[PDB]
Amino acid sequence: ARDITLLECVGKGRYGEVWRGSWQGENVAVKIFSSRDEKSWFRETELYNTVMLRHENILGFIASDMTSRHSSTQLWLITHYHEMGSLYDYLQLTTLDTVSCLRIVLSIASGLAHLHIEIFGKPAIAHRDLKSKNILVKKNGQCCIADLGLAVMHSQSTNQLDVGNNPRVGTKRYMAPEVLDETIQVDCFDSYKRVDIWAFGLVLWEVARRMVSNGIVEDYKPPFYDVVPNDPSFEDMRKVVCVDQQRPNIPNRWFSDPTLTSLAKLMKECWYQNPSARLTALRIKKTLTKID
Amino acid sequence: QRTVARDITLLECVGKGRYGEVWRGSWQGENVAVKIFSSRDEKSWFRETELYNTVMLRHENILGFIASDMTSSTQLWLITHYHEMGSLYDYLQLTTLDTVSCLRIVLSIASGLAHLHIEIFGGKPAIAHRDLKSKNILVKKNGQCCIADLGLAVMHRVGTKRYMAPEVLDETIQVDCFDSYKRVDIWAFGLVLWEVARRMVSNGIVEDYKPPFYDVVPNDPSFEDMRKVVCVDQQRPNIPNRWFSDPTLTSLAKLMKECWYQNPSARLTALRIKKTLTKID
Ligand SMILES: COc1cc(-c2cncc(-c3ccc(C4CCN(C)CC4)cc3)c2C)cc(OC)c1OC
Ligand SMILES: COc1cc(-c2cncc(-c3ccc(C4CCN(C)CC4)cc3)c2C)cc(OC)c1OC
Ligand SMILES: COc1cc(-c2cncc(-c3ccc(C4CCN(C)CC4)cc3)c2C)cc(OC)c1OC
Ligand SMILES: COc1cc(-c2cncc(-c3ccc(C4CCN(C)CC4)cc3)c2C)cc(OC)c1OC
Repeated sequence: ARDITLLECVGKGRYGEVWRGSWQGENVAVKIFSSRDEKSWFRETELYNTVMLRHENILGFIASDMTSRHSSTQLWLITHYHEMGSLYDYLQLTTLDTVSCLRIVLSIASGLAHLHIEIFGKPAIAHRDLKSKNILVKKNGQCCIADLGLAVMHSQSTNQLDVGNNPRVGTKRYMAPEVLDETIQVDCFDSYKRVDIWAFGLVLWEVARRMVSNGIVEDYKPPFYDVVPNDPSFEDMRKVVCVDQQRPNIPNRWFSDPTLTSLAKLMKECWYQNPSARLTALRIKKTLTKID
Repeated sequence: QRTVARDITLLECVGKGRYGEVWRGSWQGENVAVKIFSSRDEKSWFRETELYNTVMLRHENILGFIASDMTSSTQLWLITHYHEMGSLYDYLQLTTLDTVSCLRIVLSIASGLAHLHIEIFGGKPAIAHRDLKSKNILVKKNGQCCIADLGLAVMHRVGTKRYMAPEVLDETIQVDCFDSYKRVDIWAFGLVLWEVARRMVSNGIVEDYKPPFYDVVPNDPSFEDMRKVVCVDQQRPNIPNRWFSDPTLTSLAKLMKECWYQNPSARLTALRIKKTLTKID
């Protein structure tokens, strides 16, 4: 049974479209890529061939297809479906308690450490476009990371670095200083893990804002909402992050709450301009496991 | 908002080997060919899929792409048009040719190969096949052939040893020059032309089907077996006396010799082979 019914569009953008569909009686998500993003479809397909990629905090693969008749080509990725949508969607109109906030951020840290750490199997993987729209919320209150179209793979065992062929760059708002100033060391796998850590810090900030303490919570805002235009350019982001050395502000009410005080410390250790100074995904996971 | 019928019935296995399996299958009442990749040959699915993701080749003498499917182990399928007559290798075992059929076969292969080789601007990158042989050519009902298997193809697993050019066997191939890969294909084309020409009847005479170098290497030749024949002794396939009574086989012997020069830069181009074949008969 291979047949799929497309039922409703849950997303349309430059990337193409995502549909909720039905397959063997279950909801599935069906991404139809834009022709402009053909290199992402192939990269994501290479990533999902990985033996041991499957993980509770990585979006589960079902199938990938490239189909063509005559001069047109369709590119399909079929995954498990998450009715609750993306973390971006979820944070807009939900506040969190301590337990739910830590469950979300530990789950993301768990998925990211799973990507970053080689299994001797699965190569080490850097995501390169981590952000709240590329994280889905599951009914158990954990998240899963999505969109492996820009991912970098590395094997320490065979000294192989696979940066792939994709002129796509990460989401501008979430780019690390070394991406925005284009000094990043492109032939160095660790460089790409460190870009993920920067973006993780920004996602931590977005989530923490939505955790209630002492009857106070912040409204949902995207990173750098206060310092860049609504639809920021590459240069707008370079200005604030690299020229102005800006980082998201920590609300002072966080310092009254031990959990938010711990998270503020953890997101600052993701935001060093010096990429070597940033925490590892494993260290972040261990720290969040210790926090209550 | 719409049904996507992806179910492909696998009806009969038409090929099994180190590559995996090929099946005749059915989609929506329509025959398709389904190549199911072995783990051994997984990189061939990725290379061909990357090529078709870059350029959707469409040509009467190139096997028609339908789909690349990956299903979670991982199953990798390549789906193409189905040619019920099977491969040129299969076809030549039993079938003899007349002048018209022989020329139609070899001009159709040259047409496909020139299409791969040529860069078109606005179009397609230049493509070298890197495993051209009679098992990678399918026969169509209209008497033309199509070139199959772009799993080793390069745009601008090793080739089948029996068909490797001398510069591949002696490792002198100029790997920095894309033209080097075009010249390796032309060598293999000349061996295919010899295989076909042997089956063309003239004056009541035909040769039995044999693969290239059948009389000078073992059934399953080593790399070294091939290097000694092709590079050290500089042997070439035998041209039988009987061909020189037949004007078509006389022209085809000249053509195949111009594909087999030791110096890769002396070999004819696919475009010049086409021009030569349009002036025979
Ligand atoms: C993969 O292969 C096969 C596919 C199909 C098939 C099935 N549904 C829809 C389509 C289709 C419709 C419309 C467009 C275009 C039309 C113009 N513009 C508006 C952009 C969109 C593209 C595609 C096709 C091509 C049929 C086949 O055989 C009959 C195939 O071959 C086995
Ligand atoms: C990020 O990337 C991928 C995501 C998905 C995916 C999987 N489950 C659920 C969804 C979803 C459902 C529903 C909403 C709602 C949100 C609020 N409002 C009601 C509008 C709609 C949002 C999101 C998506 C988008 C599939 C993908 O590929 C098949 C993705 O690409 C890898
Ligand atoms: C995912 O997988 C397989 C799919 C198919 C297949 C089956 N029905 C219809 C289609 C179809 C084609 C094209 C459109 C177009 C229409 C307009 N345009 C602007 C957007 C999209 C829609 C639908 C396809 C591609 C066949 C398969 O096997 C032969 C598949 O598996 C490999
Ligand atoms: C070379 O490579 C590929 C070839 C094909 C392919 C396409 N049409 C038809 C065939 C075929 C059908 C039938 C027979 C035989 C069966 C027994 N009978 C006694 C004579 C006839 C042989 C061959 C094949 C093998 C598909 C591929 O991929 C999907 C290939 O790989 C790219």
